[PDB]
Amino acid sequence: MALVFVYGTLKRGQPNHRVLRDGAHGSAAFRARGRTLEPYPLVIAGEHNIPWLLHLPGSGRLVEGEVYAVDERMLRFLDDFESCPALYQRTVLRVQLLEDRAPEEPPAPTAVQCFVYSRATFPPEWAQLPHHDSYDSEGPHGLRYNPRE
Ligand SMILES: O=C1CC[C@@H](C(=O)O)N1
Repeated sequence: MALVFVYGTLKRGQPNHRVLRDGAHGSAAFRARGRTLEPYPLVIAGEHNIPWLLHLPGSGRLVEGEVYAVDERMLRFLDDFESCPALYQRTVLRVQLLEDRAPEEPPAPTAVQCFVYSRATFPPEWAQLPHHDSYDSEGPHGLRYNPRE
């Protein structure tokens, strides 16, 4: 099993969230709301308006997302769902846990290591596209995700 930080179309309310809940693919259980500890550029790019976490830590913005506990069946599914390693790569990062209420002695941990689907090789100009802190297909940019061909 592993923890995966999702920031794009897999989040609750987003167009591919269903694939986490299709038990043919294994299990995924929501653990927490999170925010990356380091900033990355998160951009909407290409004809399908897909979101890409560019692997440029230390630039961009802190990225909001959701932490899921997944089994190995679900992780293998997701790796193929994301066309890894050719398109995205599964890398690791640390995420700040966001609680419903601000914070006891000893205090609760506030970070966790997760896998994430990031992209290392891209048209360089993508790095100058608008940077997002929270992706929404139906967000104010108007660039709706569309898997059509
Ligand atoms: O659309 C996307 C980007 C990577 C994955 C996610 O939600 O994290 N799906």
